[PDB]
Amino acid sequence: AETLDPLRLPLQGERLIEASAGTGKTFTIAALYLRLLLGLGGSAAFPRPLTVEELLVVTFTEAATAELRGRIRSNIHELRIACLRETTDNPLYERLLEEIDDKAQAAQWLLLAERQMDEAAVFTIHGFCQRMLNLNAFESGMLFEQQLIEDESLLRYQACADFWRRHCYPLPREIAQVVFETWKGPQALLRDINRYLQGEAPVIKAPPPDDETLASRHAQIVARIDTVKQQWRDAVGELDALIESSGIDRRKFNRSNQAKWIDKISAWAEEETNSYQLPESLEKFSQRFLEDRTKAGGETPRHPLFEAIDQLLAEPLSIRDLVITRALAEIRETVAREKRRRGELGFDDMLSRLDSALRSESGEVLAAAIRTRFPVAMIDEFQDTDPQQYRIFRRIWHHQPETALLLIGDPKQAIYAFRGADIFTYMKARSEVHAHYTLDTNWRSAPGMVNSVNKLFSQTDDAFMFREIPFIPVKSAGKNQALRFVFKGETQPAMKMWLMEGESCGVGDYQSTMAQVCAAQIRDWLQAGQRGEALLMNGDDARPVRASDISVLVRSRQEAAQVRDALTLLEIPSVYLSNRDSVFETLEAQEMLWLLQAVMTPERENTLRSALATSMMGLNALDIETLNNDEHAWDVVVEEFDGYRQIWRKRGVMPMLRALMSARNIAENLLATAGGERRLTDILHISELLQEAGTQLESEHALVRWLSQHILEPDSNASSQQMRLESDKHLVQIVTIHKSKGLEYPLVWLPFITNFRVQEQAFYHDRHSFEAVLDLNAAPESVDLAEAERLAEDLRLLYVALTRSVWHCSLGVAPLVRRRGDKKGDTDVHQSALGRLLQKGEPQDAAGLRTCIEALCDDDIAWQTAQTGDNQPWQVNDVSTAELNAKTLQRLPGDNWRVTSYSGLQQTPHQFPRGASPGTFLHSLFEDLDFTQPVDPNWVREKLELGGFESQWEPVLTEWITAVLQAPLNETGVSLSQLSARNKQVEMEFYLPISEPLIASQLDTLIRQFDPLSAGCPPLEFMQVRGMLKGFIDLVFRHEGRYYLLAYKSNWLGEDSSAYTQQAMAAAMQAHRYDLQYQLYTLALHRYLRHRIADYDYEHHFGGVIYLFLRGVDKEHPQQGIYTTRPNAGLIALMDEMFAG
DNA sequence: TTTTTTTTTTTTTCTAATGCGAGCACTGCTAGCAGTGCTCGCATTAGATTT
Ligand SMILES: Nc1ncnc2c1ncn2[C@@H]1O[C@H](COP(=O)(O)OP(=O)(O)NP(=O)(O)O)[C@@H](O)[C@H]1O
Ligand SMILES: [Mg+2]
Repeated sequence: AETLDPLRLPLQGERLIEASAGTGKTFTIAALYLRLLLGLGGSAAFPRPLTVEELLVVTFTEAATAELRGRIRSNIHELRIACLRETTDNPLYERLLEEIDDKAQAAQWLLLAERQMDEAAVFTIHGFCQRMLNLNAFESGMLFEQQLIEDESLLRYQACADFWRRHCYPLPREIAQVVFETWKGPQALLRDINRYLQGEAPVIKAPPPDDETLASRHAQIVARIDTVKQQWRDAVGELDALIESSGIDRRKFNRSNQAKWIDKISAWAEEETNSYQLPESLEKFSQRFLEDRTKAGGETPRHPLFEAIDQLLAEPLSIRDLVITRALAEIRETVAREKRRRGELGFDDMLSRLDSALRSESGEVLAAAIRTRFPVAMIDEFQDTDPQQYRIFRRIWHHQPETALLLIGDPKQAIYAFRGADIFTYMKARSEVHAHYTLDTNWRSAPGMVNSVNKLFSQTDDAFMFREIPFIPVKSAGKNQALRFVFKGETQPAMKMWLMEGESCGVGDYQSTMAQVCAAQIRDWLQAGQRGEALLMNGDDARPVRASDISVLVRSRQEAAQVRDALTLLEIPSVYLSNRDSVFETLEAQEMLWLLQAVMTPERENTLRSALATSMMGLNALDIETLNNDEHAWDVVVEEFDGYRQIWRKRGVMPMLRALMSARNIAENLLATAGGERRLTDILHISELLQEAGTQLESEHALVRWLSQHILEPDSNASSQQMRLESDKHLVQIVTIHKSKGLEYPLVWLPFITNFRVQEQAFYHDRHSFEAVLDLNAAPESVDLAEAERLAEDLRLLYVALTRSVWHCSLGVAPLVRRRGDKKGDTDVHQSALGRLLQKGEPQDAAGLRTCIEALCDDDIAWQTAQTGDNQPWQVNDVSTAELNAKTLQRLPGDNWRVTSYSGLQQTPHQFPRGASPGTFLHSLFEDLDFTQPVDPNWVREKLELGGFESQWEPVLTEWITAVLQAPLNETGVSLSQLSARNKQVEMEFYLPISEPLIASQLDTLIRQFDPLSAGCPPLEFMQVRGMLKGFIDLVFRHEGRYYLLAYKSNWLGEDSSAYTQQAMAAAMQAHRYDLQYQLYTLALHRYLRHRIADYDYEHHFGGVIYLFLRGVDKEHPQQGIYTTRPNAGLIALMDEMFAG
């Protein structure tokens, strides 16, 4: 191992950089990034300078990714500024500038990089896999559009239930008994193998044969038990004489007990072998049991039956391993198949699919696709690495030239074993890499904390109990030498262990006492910092200890809740950063549901009363009592809820809840009440979720259905449903040890560091092959091999949790006993991670623990006994509130301007079906119809196929169309067939501006003056409108240099042709107010012609208006169906002037 | 193709480990009996993580 200098580090091949915590592993990423962008280092430099898009960086968490991206951006900016100024105030940038040959070109490259920083290739492992799969779906063999699912619990449980149905159902009742004894159902079966299903499959030690079915194992075990029973049956009488004759202590083996045991074993042997249960007395008659208890130098009773019983009881009889193996294969297969069917994908599935692709035949090509894309890749937090990830990284970047690979990690921090990560693969990689580099100095914390840690981990030799993980002392940097933490004028020791009092302490008592002590100490720190006494000082500078800089690191959820409850008992604000609880699980969700349910149907008194009596409203009991008696108050409430329903129907969801909160003053009363701030935040969050979900759901009742559904089954994994932060003020941050990786905290607490657990399951790694091995049998060898790794993981977790703090870290210590009996004897602290380092891995009593603590204590490490904290709430000095006033609006905004059409302002062929779609189809027919050619039957048949009407109309409709085309027109006698494509314009769209507001009264008067149809009808009624007017003219055509306007109408006036006469057509025009319609159309056409036609005249060039009633068109009567009307020129001129100004 | 009624609640783990109490065989002390060492059985209590 060599000391590391970022400028001199060569970037070629594989390089491993390992160092202790807070030594600047992450900080070196930025320096290496800058070196890569500029291509600095000469011999140690990359052969060619690279771009932002060609550097890969892989981090463990998303937050770390964002942090690193931002910091790289900042560093690029600062280095560019330095290159432009040729001077800088930082030593790293100064050395870089000394190394740079040309500074102008360097600044140019840095500028390009800064501009491309949006495309920085900084991902996590799962994001990198997903992105490489999507960018190379062709080589990998995936689909081009893949979906992402975060939670596979439902698919997994469904596959397990399918396995159960297929296998456990057909079984006979006798094998079914044995299966039912082990697992009650698929729910319990999934619980055992849930961990093994996730990630790579575990090698099973001593797997059953492939052809062995359940019935074969059952028959084998039944045969063994039958043999033992028969051997007992044959020797049921000789054993008494054998035991009596031979010499064995009868104090250990009483004659009455012997007779009882013989009777029980005989009764069991005569019993039919229905189940695998064996009596306990067989343990007494084992050869080893007899050999253990016998006279010194005396005859020992020995019989072949005893040897048979000893061989039988040596290993448990069960079908567990076979069923577990079959399920572990079949459920995984089924899940993969279903996910392939739906075209979905998951994180573990992403990694496994990329690995499979690289391992397949085409993967070689895929390898180049990833290798050419990312020449250099830097993996951070490499200690947490799965075998899949290392296989991928090796396959891609092992031996190819012109491609570097930088592995940065600390094995002492490998704490994600539970998540599939492995330390043994890290050590494999460490063996496979030749070069090693190290960081010497700690830049994170005060020199006190560094010395404390160095002293605590130097107690024993090979503290981390792995030969490949040697511990060495680290040295603090010169910048932090001044750091101190002063409490009440006295400098506190860097690390303080709070020892609990007593000999034997239970787990629950330990948790309660330490939670209380931590709460009391945090309260004292806050009280002393509020008066400016307690200060975190860097030399002369200082600052008080806010409730934010204090962090409490916990291992489990229940632990964090135990901390938070006691911490809130002292009225101290705190928040738990690892909280995955869902909002809908709170009571506010239920209250909001009751409120919506009452608003929906205020008629029902029960639902309304239930919604009123919620804590959210804040009514008392006397309020509800008086309100259940007075009818007027109840009626007023019903009325306001009915109005809320109207608001809810019209404006949506959030407006209704907002009006309710305003009228009932819910927000003010909640903020006034103690604790109501969290309540109001949850209410607002639920309101936002309800609005988001009500946008998509069109029905109002569907939203209540959706809310009840979500309340019934809250999804904790959902990100949107995560509970928001209570307040933006200072909060004590409770964070788990795993989530605290790579972070930093001024003051740190570890209330329950001593607490541990013993691993019962047998899952370990072979010391030779370094492969994950699951032993479905409970052989104690496997259990010991697993417990050793558990202890190593606990030691690494302890190291991680200790290296977080900067100024001060406290931690609880107690003589924790995990065994009920022999509490007076040795404690179980030695098994705990911290205890093993305090007692040098030697079991001791409480006095021994206290003496070891006292011996360990020095200037940096001080111990104090833990006592019950004083129950006094933290007092916070309130602050006066200044005068507050909201602004008001002097000028109201105007909605006068708008764009409207005629519809907004207004607001056998005879037996043919009618409607909106039939009318649109009839119009679309003429839209693309050629008038100069006869109708084609195939075209009409195709249009009837499109519309879906009966083909029976096809012979008739064609004829009807010709009746339209050949029908004559106004006295000029124009036939629609006579119109060439040059003299026609179909569906012309027009825009007509209306500058002054259009008043219905000021127009209706003129229209009545110049048109009798308006005089017959009542006055026009519509609101003032200023803006534009849109419209679509059906047809415009010119004949004999005279223009016309044609409008199609398919309204079914009547059943007979008499309803299509002149008077009836005029009546229909007056009824549907087509008068104003054609008047506006004429104004539009007049303006368009005046614009386009040079030397235009209304009387000369205009020809009138023609309404064509399709169904009215009949060959028998020329007048029926067509209507012709010419607006007065004076009306047109006055209307134009009105609309113009 | 016509129509009437009615309002309330119920459940909750399991395994394991020990402490004591009762019974008994052995055995040493002054043939029986008290101590002792032991052992089985019933009741009581503790604990069950982490992206
Ligand atoms: N060369 C340096 N000069 C100045 N400060 C540094 C230097 N290297 C690291 N630091 C500071 O040291 C602190 C922690 O460094 P960091 O890069 O997080 O190391 P680390 O290996 O990531 N710690 P961890 O993530 O827990 O393993 C930060 O405040 C950095 O600014
Ligand atoms: Mg880091």
